[PDB]
Amino acid sequence: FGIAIIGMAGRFPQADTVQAFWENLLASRECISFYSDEELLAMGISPEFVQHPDYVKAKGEVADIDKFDAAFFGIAPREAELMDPQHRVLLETAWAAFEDAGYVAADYPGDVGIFAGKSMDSYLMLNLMNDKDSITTTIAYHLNLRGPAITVQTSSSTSLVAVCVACQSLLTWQCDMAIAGGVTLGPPAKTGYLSQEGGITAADGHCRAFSDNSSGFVPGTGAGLVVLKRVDEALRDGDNIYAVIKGFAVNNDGSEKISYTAPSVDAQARAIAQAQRLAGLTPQDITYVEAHGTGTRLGDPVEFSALSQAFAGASQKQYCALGSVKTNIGHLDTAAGVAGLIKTALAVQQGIIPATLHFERPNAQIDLTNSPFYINTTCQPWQPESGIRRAGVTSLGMGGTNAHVVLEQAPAVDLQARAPVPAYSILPFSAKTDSALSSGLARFADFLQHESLPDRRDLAWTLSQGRKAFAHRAALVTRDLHAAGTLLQQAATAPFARGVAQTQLGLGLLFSGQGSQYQRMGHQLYQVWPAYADAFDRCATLLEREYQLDIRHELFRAEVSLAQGERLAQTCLTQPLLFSVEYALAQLWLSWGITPTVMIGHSLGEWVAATLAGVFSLEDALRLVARRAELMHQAPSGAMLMVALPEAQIRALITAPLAIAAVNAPDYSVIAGPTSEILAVSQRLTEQNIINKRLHTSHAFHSSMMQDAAQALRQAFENVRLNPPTLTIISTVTGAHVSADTLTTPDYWIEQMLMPVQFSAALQEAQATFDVDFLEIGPGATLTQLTNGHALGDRLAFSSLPAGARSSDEHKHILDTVAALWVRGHNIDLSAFAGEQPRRVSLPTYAFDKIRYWVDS
Amino acid sequence: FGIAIIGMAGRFPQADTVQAFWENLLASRECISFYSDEELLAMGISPEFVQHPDYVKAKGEVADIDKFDAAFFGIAPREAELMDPQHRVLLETAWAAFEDAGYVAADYPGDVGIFAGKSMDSYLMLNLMKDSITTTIAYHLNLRGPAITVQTSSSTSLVAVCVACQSLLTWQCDMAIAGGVTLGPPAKTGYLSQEGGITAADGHCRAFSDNSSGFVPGTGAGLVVLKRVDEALRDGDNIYAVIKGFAVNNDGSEKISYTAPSVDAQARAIAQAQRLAGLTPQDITYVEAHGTGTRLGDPVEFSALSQAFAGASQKQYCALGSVKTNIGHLDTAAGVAGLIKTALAVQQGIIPATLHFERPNAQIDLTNSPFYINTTCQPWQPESGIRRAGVTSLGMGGTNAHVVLEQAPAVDLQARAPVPAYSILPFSAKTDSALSSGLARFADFLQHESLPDRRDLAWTLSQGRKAFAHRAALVTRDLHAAGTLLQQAATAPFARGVAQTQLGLGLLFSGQGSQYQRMGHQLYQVWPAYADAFDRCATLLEREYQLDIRHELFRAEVSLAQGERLAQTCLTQPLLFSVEYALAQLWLSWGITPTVMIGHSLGEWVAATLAGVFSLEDALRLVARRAELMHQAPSGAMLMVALPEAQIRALITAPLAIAAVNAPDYSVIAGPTSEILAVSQRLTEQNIINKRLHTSHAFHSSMMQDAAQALRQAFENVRLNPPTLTIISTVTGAHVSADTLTTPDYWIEQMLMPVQFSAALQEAQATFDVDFLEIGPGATLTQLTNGHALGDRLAFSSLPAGARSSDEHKHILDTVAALWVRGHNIDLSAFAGEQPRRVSLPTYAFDKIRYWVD
Repeated sequence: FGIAIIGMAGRFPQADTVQAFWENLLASRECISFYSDEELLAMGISPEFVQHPDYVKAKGEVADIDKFDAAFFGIAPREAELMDPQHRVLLETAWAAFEDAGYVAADYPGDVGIFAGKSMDSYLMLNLMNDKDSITTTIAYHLNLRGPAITVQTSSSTSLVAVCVACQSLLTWQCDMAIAGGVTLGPPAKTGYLSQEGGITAADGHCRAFSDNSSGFVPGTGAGLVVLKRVDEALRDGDNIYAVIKGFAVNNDGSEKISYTAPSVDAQARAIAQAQRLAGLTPQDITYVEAHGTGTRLGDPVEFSALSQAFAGASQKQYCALGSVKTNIGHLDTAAGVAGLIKTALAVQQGIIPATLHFERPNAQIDLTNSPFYINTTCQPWQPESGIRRAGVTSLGMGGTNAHVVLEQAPAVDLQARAPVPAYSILPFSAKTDSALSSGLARFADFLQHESLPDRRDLAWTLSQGRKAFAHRAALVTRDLHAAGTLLQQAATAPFARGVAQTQLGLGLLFSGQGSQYQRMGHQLYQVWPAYADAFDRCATLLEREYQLDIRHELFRAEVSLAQGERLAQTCLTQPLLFSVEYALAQLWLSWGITPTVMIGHSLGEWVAATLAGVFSLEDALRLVARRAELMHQAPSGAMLMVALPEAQIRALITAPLAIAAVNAPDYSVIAGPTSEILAVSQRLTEQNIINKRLHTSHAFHSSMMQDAAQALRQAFENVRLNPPTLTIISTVTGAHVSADTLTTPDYWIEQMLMPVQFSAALQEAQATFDVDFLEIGPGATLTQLTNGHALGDRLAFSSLPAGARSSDEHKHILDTVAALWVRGHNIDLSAFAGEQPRRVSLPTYAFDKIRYWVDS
Repeated sequence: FGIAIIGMAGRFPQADTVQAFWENLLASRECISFYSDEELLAMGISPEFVQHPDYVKAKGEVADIDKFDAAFFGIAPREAELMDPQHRVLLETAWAAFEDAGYVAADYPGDVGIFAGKSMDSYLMLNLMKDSITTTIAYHLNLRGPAITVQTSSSTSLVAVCVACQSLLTWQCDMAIAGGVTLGPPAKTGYLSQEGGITAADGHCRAFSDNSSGFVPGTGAGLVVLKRVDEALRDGDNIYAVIKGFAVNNDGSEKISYTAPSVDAQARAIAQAQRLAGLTPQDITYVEAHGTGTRLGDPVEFSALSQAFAGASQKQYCALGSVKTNIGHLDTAAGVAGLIKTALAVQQGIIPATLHFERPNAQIDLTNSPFYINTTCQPWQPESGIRRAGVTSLGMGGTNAHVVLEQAPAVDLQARAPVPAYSILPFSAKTDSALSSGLARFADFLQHESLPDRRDLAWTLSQGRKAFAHRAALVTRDLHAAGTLLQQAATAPFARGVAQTQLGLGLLFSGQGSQYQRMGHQLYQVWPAYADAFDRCATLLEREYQLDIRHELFRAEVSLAQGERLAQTCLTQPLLFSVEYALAQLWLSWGITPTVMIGHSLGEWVAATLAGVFSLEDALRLVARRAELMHQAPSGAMLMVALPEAQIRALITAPLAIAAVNAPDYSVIAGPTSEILAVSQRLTEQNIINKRLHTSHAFHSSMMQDAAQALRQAFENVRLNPPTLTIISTVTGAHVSADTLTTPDYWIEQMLMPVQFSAALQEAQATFDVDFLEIGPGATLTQLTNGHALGDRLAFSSLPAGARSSDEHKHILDTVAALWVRGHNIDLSAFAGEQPRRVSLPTYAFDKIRYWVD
């Protein structure tokens, strides 16, 4: 077993992330901010501390301690000014550490604990010129953590002891996931420290751990939290395990030392040997040790003496690296043990040991050459003779508390055996405000313009399953994560889905009809989606069993040619193949988490909207669509005509009592009848000078000449059993709603082949009684263009399938529609779109708003 | 299994110990102190706050928060004055809790953790008008396990117990101590109850009642000492209760606001604790609710209790109580106060009353629920045999701790072999004030009844108390007699005195004419080391002699005939050699290191035999041969003349000779009967004190050459050896060398030359300055020895002076007691009984030194 480190965050000196931290440690950067004398004559400090010989002007400062996004957590901007900036920075650090874990901990299945610590609440100093809250319960309140919210308060091992207490809670099953760390923060964010002679703080301004030039430490400020989980749960959940805490030990010195402010060799050696015994390991197996590494005159050889005593059982020489983050960022007081554990878990995961700064020679009392240790001066790759990068993190408090954590490597997860990544992926990005979404999209732009960048099934699944969906949201469908970075860099000029999400307790489903049918209709969605394949197989199995005409052969495997693209044009396989395609798209969207409030049809989409309402079943609908298709194939040939005029004007200028074929919009109408009475008469529109397009049709649907087509099948309707509707259809051949007897009567479908469709009158009615978006189900963008030409106020229509000639873009168009619908606010289950066996990765976290929440000094 | 609560301590309102708090709960006393205007103004609360009308003069008060025994902990007066009083009170409480556990935490086998909490530092406002608490305690108590300052809000103490149980169950420590503390500068303060506050406007926590108006803010300290239950049964600790299960969680945001509580979270904690406890809600017959008595808190706590207890089909089987009715809201110690009450209730079998409860709350319906609230203190006999309980503590930030708290498993009380007839009761303190008041506390303790087993009180006072400088010890056989003895400690007749180091101890092996019948008979049957040494001596003497040593002492009847029949010379020298060898092998079995070791005419043989010059077997082959030859020498006498030896030289003739120069006022003259009778008749008209020595053979006289002549035929080339231990010989009067003790004619000239015991004592006194311990059946070499120039040094007898022959077990234990009091390294754990167990006794009585910055 062991406790996996599945997520980490923190603000550090000259860093804001545990990746800017790691980029500073791989750069061997000194993150100590050296101030000028002129700077501190702005920040309320006395004019005598400046121009003093005992005063150093250095600290490791975190960046923005006054800034807080209170509106993210619901904190009013008057409770926020009465918060410790440690509370605020650890709120944002805990949200970031859970996002780095790939989780929202408010709705994690199991039980989630916070175990953190805090330095001196020196914000209370000016809050006075009387009390305050507990940090760990502010985190557990504002993030809905329902496990133990225990503040631990040892001195400078607070964060590693917090991690150890968290690991005990995980291993006694007090919680199922835990977040542990600490924070050192304070109003004098720009200050020196008066390094006194014989004092424990460095007069150099530089923490030189284990060096002969060691003057002390330099005080750093910082936050940091690690998200912890047991290793079998973290392995079965596919988490990003940085390192596995295999063993831990806390003890105290306890007056077996000279004074109270003394360190004890035997106590620290007890901690190191106890942690390595619980880790199931030996001192031979540890190849990096993050020491507490304070740089002090007196505690530097005590820690090395304890390390040598604990590692004395291994008779190998200089095999284990020894480091200290305090050379880079400074003594992080309380947060020192989580800065070291964050660095060491990063080093165990990555496999590179960063440099330990300011080292040329050992201490006088510390010999490295006969010891098992060396100190890296430059960044160093970490490949051990063992094969496993076991490590050790030591933190030591001023009152004698000694924590030691052993970090073995994460186990080998076997991902080349995984099934391949799907061809496209929605990348969903959501934020509580628009500024946070712009900055978060910038963060992933910077993240995705790196050469090291995750899987598209590992990403997108962390972006959906591991972030909470907020209102201001955006999405991208991509097949390449580099192009995703290129699109995100373009600064709100790119054509991805974007906009604030409303509730949308409803989506309308415009089941289209005969119009834009094509060659590879639904072939891409057949292979990738099992729901689409199972529904279209449900259609095709019945159709192959009953009728001689072949389905899954015309659409899929037959060649791309006019000889097949006009073999699909004839009515006997235009109707049932389009029914099967619209039915299978419908079952696909219903498997994606779509509730059709209103379903309308267009001369065939009623037949399939009917069987999503289940007024008569799928097999009976396939029979009564195929008989319907065949029985109008031997009807005499007719033509239609797109007369773009209002239907009152068309019926006021009608040549003879034929029937209108379609009433689609008040700039759009279809007239049909006998073929000669359509074309030979359509030359009077040339005298009108109004364009009259054609529908490329060899038959006259919805005209007054296919009465006999329905007269034969009038008997065929009355032997099958019909049902009342379940979902709210509105009928397009009445222009109004659907009652119980509206669909059940078989003569309604008989007159449905004769009467014009009032698609406009079923569209203004639909937007009146349902302020909804209109996802079009069908072969192309037929009904979507007419619906977006309609008078929809702040409402759009979307198409499931591309416009026919782009028949290879099905898997991109339907996923782009899913992206625009999810952005719009619909309840699309975006976890269906990710991959086969997905894993969580470390992505950029929420880009909180820097809002000044400071009182006065 | 679970985590045993093996000891506890605390200062509570109107209590200074856990026992003074349990008496308050069994007496159903409201421990809230109500002030006046003059008292609260004299403390210094500003008159605007007191002439506020909505201001309540009530508080639970610990008494002595300015008083610290710094010098017990090695703390300077300034370093103590700059401590938080919560640090100071919780140090004394931690020392007291380990004492109540029966341990010194510095000297425990495994490693020991502190997990405690603390309120806000209100004394830092006195400091301004760091030093974390667990590491301060871990320093001054030498704790070498995790020192973690657990800090939730009002759940702290119980959460700290939960974290301690985590550390114990995962084997991070072997025994832990956990609890917390609220107290601070405004010892006398009121709290300004407002409109709809969480604080009671009348000054009483009437928890779970109609008349509820909040809590009253108390102050207190408390720590329980925790240990895994298999170890705690193994080590004989007294277990109050076992912690079978525990649970901490938080509300989350699943409530109206941050100050709101939540039924679902507290029910989750209660059911999780009872699930990890391996129990069901039917088994839990007491519940210590959090019970603050506030308007939004009682119905939520009861709704959570009902929801977690909802699986039980019985009605009003479980008692429900809070301690805040008695003591108030202790705000950080709340939770260890309830756990202390509940662990006491679980161990004793008595549920204390909940105060001020007449009618249930309007939102609380007791009658259909599983809970009744006790108005009077009742016993606790569940329908099962075993008393399970539950302790709930709730923080102000959402944290909910619940602890399920089972009865300790029953030991077999009659199965132990019985208590030894006498016990040493060792008391020790760093100060004479602390030892005086700690003797007073055991006087009031032993003036109870149903007292602990005296083996167990002795065992806890020896192993379980640190041996300090100012000491006292009592050898008793009734604990009530011991309490009446300790009540008169000014006129005290027991061992008492400040202990110097006493690296050295002298061993005055006794003479020959100072024995009594049935000597060693107590120690033979009580002690195994005496029986082993005496049995090897006696099996040698019965292996080749007509005598039988075990018959003449332990079997044959007490009579005046045998009272001199063991006192002939033939069966007195080996008899006394065996008694003194067994007595010395008993004393060295008790941690005695002999530094010097000097004979008196026969004890020099056993001085050599303990040194290593002789094997025991070869020495006792020939001690009785020397006895045979002295009894074969015909006749003699000894008269004691109380005159210096140079003045003895005036009136001593050629045949009679000096035998023993024991003191400058004590001289023994040996010779024929009729001649010393004439010399005594010459001493008749001198009016000088003179008696006979009741023996018929004149040793170290002129009749001993024929008796010493056969010993030269003896010694049979025995495997002799130069000495190990420093013998100062009584024939030379000074130290003895490697060859000057081991020549076979040295014992011949020891049989003849006068004993220079007053010179051997004075040389030992000069060169070593040690307390002396007589080994032998009387005090004859004791008043001689401390009638000398002993500079603050005493001699001690290991056996009583003859007529007190039944008092051997009392006398030798009183000598052990006086030796331990003076400072000698007696181990007092060979004197406790067979299978001794730790018990709860009064703890250290820290003297009240007032340290205060303001």
